Amino acid sequence: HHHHVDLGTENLYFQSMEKYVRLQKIGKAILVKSTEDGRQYVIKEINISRMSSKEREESRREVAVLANMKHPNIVQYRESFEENGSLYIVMDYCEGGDLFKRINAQKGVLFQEDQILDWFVQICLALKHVHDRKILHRDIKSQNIFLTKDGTVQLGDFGIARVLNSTVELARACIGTPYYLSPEICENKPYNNKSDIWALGCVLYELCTLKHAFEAGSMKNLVLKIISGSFPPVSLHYSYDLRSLVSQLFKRNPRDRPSVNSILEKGFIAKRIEKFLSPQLIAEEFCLKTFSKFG
Amino acid sequence: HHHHTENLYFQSMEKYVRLQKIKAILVKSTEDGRQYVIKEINISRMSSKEREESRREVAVLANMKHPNIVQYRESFEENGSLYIVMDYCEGGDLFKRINAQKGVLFQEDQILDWFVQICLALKHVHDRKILHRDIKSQNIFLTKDGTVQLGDFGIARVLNSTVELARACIGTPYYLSPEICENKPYNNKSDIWALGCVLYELCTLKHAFEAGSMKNLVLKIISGSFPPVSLHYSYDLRSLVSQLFKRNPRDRPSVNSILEKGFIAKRIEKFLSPQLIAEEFCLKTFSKFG
Ligand SMILES: Cc1nc(N)sc1-c1ccnc(Nc2cccc([N+](=O)[O-])c2)n1
Ligand SMILES: Cc1nc(N)sc1-c1ccnc(Nc2cccc([N+](=O)[O-])c2)n1
Ligand SMILES: [Cl-]
Ligand SMILES: [Cl-]
Ligand SMILES: [Cl-]
Repeated sequence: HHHHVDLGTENLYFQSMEKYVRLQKIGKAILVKSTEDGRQYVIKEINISRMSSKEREESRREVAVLANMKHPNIVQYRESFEENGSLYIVMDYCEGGDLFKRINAQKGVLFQEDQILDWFVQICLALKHVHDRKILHRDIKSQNIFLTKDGTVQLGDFGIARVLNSTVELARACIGTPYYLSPEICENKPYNNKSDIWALGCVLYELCTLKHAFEAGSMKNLVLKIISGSFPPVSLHYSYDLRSLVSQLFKRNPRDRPSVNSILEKGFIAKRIEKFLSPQLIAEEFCLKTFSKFG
Repeated sequence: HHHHTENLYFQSMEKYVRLQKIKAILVKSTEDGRQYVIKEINISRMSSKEREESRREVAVLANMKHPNIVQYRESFEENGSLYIVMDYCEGGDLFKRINAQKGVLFQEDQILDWFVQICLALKHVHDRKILHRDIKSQNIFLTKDGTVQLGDFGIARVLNSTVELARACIGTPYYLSPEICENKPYNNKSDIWALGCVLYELCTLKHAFEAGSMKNLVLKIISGSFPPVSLHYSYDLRSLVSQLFKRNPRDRPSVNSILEKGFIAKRIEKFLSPQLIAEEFCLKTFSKFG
């Protein structure tokens, strides 16, 4: 080809023949049906063709991490494929929709504490699985937490990250949803596991109040409110344990926020874990495996 | 009955009124107002296998009788649950008794008189090849007259090591043996480790193995390193504590070997009649044959 996008530069990857029919956008995300057996899945599309060499090697690294992750409270990965300059990730469809919608469907009626806590413990178990492996999740949001047909909570897998840039996170938040921005990101400090904990706190607060903790009339004032750490208090009819946990997740200094392992060690949360994980999984993930930044 | 089983069991008409949770429940008989404890086990959501094993466990509980084991009164089944009725020990649990010292150490004679009673109870269970998954200070009680009783609920005919580890990561982890930490088989000597934890609590008013996380607790237990007992306790007692915390199960003494140590043996007569001594130590044989 006498050239001066060369042909044969499109990447092709596939692991199976299964074909999917597009039904609908749902957010990025597409609802599909398999032509094999009519089962529904969600596909996330990422453009690849306009990435550098480096960015493609990092996306490949991210997908391999997604592809190996398995936990009952994380959306289950099915396969991926590449064609036409995009990467596509296929995952299971959660028939109960996202928590964002579930919160709005209350139309102002507050959830019972036992429901808030049963959902919350599941989100914590998922996040433990991610954080134990030293993976950051950039997308702990009520729009990225889903319910299965039997009511099980699943954290969206898409959004995991091996490392995150603070300027880029801040920019993404101006453009998309800003409600989960941590103080440290607002001050251009490193994104860390406690920044995930802040976002977890935002989700918990949404579940307690049906509202975002940090809202304001402008992006710039939203940033100042987040740094000040001042939010409308949760209803006093919720237990002291729950109200106090909300306050701890919103500590201004990351190192004062509890780790997800520490949250799960609080008695009123710990006593629920047994409903959600098998003895084998409890033993393996709380006791027998070792996790470290050393390899 | 055109389509597209609940069992009922009782042994007496006696009715009980719920007073308070203490799934153990404090109840009063409507007959004479005497207090009892009832443990409720849900049965309707068990498999075939699990129900056959629960029934086997309750039959073992129901036939057990010893002055230092909480006395089984009766059981009944209704509404998809099994209920076990036992005596209420008015003095409460040893856990509370230990905390009530508010840092004041027990006299060695008091430690040993309690300890011998726990050992006699555990001998009775172990002689019959029964494991006890719940040798804990929260499951050892004092009667109104000060007699020590090991809680019966918690006996087991076999125990799964993964399940025991899981239960500990969720409930109390302070009694976990090194072998269970390494996911190796639960055995009689694992009960001996837990007996050692109770003895240590009685000697120091603290747990032998504490840590800032479940994961680090596991590492401390395997290392076998614990704060030494006060040197004002006898050499006999301090040396016994060390033997019960041997890392390898087979190096821990059997409960029969513990009862044979002179400073313990001389107390047995206060707690068992001659007939019971002869029967427990000399005459009734048990064997894994079958
Ligand atoms: C991973 C993911 N990203 C989205 N965007 S949606 C989505 C996803 C994944 C699994 N299941 C679902 N279920 C679902 C059902 C109904 C509605 C919505 N929703 O995002 O408004 C989501 N959605
Ligand atoms: C078998 C049993 N399981 C319980 N849980 S409590 C219990 C039991 C059995 C016999 N007697 C008692 N007495 C008692 C009295 C007072 C306080 C407590 N307590 O465990 O806080 C227990 N408790
Ligand atoms: Cl964490
Ligand atoms: Cl051994
Ligand atoms: Cl033994």
